[PDB]
Amino acid sequence: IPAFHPGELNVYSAPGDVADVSRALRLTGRRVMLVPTMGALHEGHLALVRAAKRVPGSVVVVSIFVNPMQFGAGGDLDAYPRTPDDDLAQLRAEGVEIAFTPTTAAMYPDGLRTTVQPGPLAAELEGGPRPTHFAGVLTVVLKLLQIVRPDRVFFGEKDYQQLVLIRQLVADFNLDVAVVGVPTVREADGLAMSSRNRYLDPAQRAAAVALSAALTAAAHAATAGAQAALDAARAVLDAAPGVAVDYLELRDIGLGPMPLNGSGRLLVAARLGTTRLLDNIAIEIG
Amino acid sequence: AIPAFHPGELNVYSAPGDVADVSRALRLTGRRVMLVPTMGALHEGHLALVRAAKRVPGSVVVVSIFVNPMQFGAYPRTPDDDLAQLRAEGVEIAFTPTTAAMYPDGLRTTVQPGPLAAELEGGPRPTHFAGVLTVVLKLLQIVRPDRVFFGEKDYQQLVLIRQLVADFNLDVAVVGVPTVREADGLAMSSRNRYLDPAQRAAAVALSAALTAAAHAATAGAQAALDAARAVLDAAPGVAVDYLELRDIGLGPMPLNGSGRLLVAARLGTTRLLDNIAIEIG
Ligand SMILES: Nc1ncnc2c1ncn2[C@@H]1O[C@H](COP(=O)(O)CP(=O)(O)OP(=O)(O)O)[C@@H](O)[C@H]1O
Ligand SMILES: Nc1ncnc2c1ncn2[C@@H]1O[C@H](COP(=O)(O)CP(=O)(O)OP(=O)(O)O)[C@@H](O)[C@H]1O
Ligand SMILES: CC(C)(CO)[C@@H](O)C(=O)[O-]
Ligand SMILES: [Mg+2]
Ligand SMILES: [Mg+2]
Repeated sequence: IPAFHPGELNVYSAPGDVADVSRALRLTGRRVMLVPTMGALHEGHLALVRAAKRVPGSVVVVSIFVNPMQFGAGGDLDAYPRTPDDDLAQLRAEGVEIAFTPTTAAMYPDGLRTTVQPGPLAAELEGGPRPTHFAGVLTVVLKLLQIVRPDRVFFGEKDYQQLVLIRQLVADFNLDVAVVGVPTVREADGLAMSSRNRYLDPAQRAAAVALSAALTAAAHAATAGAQAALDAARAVLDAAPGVAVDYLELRDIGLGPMPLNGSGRLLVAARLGTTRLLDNIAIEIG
Repeated sequence: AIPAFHPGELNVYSAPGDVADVSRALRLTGRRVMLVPTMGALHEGHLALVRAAKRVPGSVVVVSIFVNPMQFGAYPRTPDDDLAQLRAEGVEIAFTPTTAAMYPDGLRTTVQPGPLAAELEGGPRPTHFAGVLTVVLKLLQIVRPDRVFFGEKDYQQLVLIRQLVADFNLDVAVVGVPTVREADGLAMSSRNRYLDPAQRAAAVALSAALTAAAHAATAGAQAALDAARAVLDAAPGVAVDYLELRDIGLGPMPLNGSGRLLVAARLGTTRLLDNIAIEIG
């Protein structure tokens, strides 16, 4: 067991160190909670941390690892925001006891060898133009789950397709962990918090409110049916200056091979300049 | 409530959730869970895996019996007899799930093996090892054993499972068990039942070629290869698919040192495989 200081933030980079500490804690009765992140922490991540912290007898592990495998090109990987010092400052302020910060070499000593092949959902929506993105996400999450062996793992609803794919991973591989989805944290005007929001200039920040406005308009319009909901959302997006919609789709909640029937999810992706923003909302039809 | 478990008896569970709960409960009580994955039709080869698991102090042996559709190209079943053999061996847990219980959502998320899966046995069956690693990963997650046992006869399968464990950071020890052989050296295999007399006599060439190579190896890699090739060339009706010397992880064989020699051949409609440790020099 590496040194562990209860009540303080303990940072471990070696997978073996966090694995040993987690096992030891689990053996003494504490329930290990895992919050996987790629760093650049904001209030949305803190909500995941808080959800984890409130589980009785919990010890929280926040992993910070910008996973190369889920980036389609080195350019995107190099562009990903990195603010390590602020991240750890936020974790200490939150009372987090463990941050797991592995190196790329420790996670991929053999490059891409055995990997996770997601189901068909990975080739749609976000996966359409980025066919290997979700295999990258599921492979790293599977590894993080095996290293930490948490009782529960927390993900934000903002990246809803990712959340669904992780539930598929857990069910399909018989993983003994509970997946907890946490509601999206939003700015005062409705904008979904995201590390990519820092790339919106003042005008784009103003126009970006259209995504959340379109989704909530659609959710209330839905009493009149799917067409009314989608058209309300389209009208709001169309009134927004400089917002180029990638997709706007209403799907069954599992996003799978099932038609929309009562409870659904409305998902949107749009570009403001070079920044691609995502958002989604629960929708009840009729 | 945890399902019933009667020590010293053969406890059979078909529900993944059930064997998962019992295994977890037993691990807590001071037992080390050993997993032996099988597809039924048990013979002495499987029994060697079972005995290997039983030897571990404090062991509780879990033998899974599941004909995995995913590893078949897109099979003998003797349930009662298999369970009798396990009972005779002192095995306490048999896990016998249905295809629907293992694949409730069909093939959705699966394991994609590294490039080794496309070589050797992967040539004729390119989706075979994805099927194997997917079901083995699931069995490891359901049973959570301390050690998992596989026969060295399927060496490439053994190596790919070692890759799976390392690559996904699985906390389990993979144990390779030496190949059980008939008196003349033929690796035991359920498929040997298909060989007619002439084919069964010719089939001794695989093991004879490997052992000849292992001993010829003091003279170098080429000598080992040529010796094995000569033995196979002395047998009629043996269509060699491959004869390769690789390092122990199945990469390229080093200048000298340890390695593995693998062979596969077709005798009529039956494909046979075998392999052996080789020390070069
Ligand atoms: N506004 C928000 N509310 C709740 N959870 C959020 C959130 N934004 C992100 N998350 C969650 O935080 C976890 C880590 O995601 P990250 O990609 O590290 C941050 P990000 O805000 O999504 O940056 P990004 O826009 O560059 O992808 C995910 O489970 C994600 O869904
Ligand atoms: N002769 C042998 N010695 C040791 N282990 C063996 C063995 N033959 C098979 N095994 C092991 O038994 C397990 C189950 O493999 P199976 O394919 O189900 C049996 P099989 O005898 O190889 O049948 P087959 O001829 O239909 O391929 C594997 O771990 C395999 O390597
Ligand atoms: C789940 C995750 C931490 C895997 O790297 C990443 O995809 C993210 O930030 O959501
Ligand atoms: Mg994200
Ligand atoms: Mg076999």
